[PDB]
Amino acid sequence: GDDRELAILATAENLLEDRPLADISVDDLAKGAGISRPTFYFYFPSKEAVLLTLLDRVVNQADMALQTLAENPTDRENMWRTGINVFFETFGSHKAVTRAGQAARATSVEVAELWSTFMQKWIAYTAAVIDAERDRGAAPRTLPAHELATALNLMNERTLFASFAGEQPSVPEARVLDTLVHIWVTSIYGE
Amino acid sequence: GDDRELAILATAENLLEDRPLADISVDDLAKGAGISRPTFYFYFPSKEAVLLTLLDRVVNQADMALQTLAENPTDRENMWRTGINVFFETFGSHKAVTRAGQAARATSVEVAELWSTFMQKWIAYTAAVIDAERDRGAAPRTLPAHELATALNLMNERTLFASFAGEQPSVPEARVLDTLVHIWVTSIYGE
Ligand SMILES: Cc1nc(-c2ccc(S(=O)(=O)NCCC(F)(F)F)cc2)cs1
Ligand SMILES: Cc1nc(-c2ccc(S(=O)(=O)NCCC(F)(F)F)cc2)cs1
Repeated sequence: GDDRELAILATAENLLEDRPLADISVDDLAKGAGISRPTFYFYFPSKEAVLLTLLDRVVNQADMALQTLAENPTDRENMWRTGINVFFETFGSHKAVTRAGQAARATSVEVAELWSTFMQKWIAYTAAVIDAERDRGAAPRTLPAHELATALNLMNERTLFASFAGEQPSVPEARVLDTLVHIWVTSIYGE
Repeated sequence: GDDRELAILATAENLLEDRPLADISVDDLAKGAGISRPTFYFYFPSKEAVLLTLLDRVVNQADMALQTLAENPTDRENMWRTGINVFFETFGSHKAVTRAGQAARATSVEVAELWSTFMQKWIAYTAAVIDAERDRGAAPRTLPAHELATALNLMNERTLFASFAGEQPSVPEARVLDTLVHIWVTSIYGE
């Protein structure tokens, strides 16, 4: 059962579409995966270790997609658009996992640190590119890169997830990407 | 005891500096306010009704401060700076209440709706001013005002509270205001 592990993971993702993690139990994941509950414990310490793995696969997948863009070099607006779209698509394709993993930041120290580690990495990378662009004479030296990048990344976290969750207020899903790209391009190039 | 009510409210604010709401009990608020626990229930249904009132006073105070600016009319960068500073100062002066009321959005429907109501109001107001400025020929017609205003407000929510809570990553408290003002001015006036 690496089969059975993937089965447990797919079952968690499906059930998370319909209800929160506190509304799902181990017996539910077990049943769904076609195995007994003690068999479940061979794979995962708990429900929450399931969410953590689901979350970790989605963030790593966003992160790899971001590496892929990085290694293969278009106008500046589009470059930023393609980077942001990595997150809109990756998380937009896994809304139940995104939403539930963001809620679990409050109550799980491993979820909080997983998210926190990848944010620092995403911010460091955004700043490196901002700085690169300043090195080339294409963007002006205004805010420190690393502070500008931190506010931009935290914006996208809040706005993407608000859109995906249908929160009031939020930008409509169909408008969210253009909205973010406009703010990134004007703040990075203006000033 | 409107005295006793204010005493209960001050005691909650002080204890929230040192620990979370789940670490505070009614007997703690009672004791702190110099009254018995059944006397506490005359004032508040629960601990959480206390947080809700504390939160509601801070948001209304931010909101009034924002009305005050509105009724008395300086350059555009500074106008935005003064608006954002209302939030940085108001919430910055009540960090324990801010932080705990943001955590309570997850688990309390009244806290969620209080926050949600004032966000719609803050966004509607930001858009009205963006649109005004477009009417005068001072800002270009780029994004729809109301979508640009929504992403900007959600940015400030996430970034201010991350700074106040010392989160990793976050912008340093001493840099957060300039960081936000730069992004607001370039995105509203650029493109
Ligand atoms: C072309 C480039 N894009 C990025 C880039 C980095 C991070 C983000 S993000 O803000 O949207 N990711 C962090 C917030 C999240 F993950 F919640 F979306 C967008 C583009 C770096 S270089
Ligand atoms: C000069 C003007 N400023 C505003 C203004 C409205 C809202 C905000 S906010 O984004 O910082 N408030 C909402 C987010 C919060 F409350 F969490 F800070 C800042 C300025 C409207 S007109």
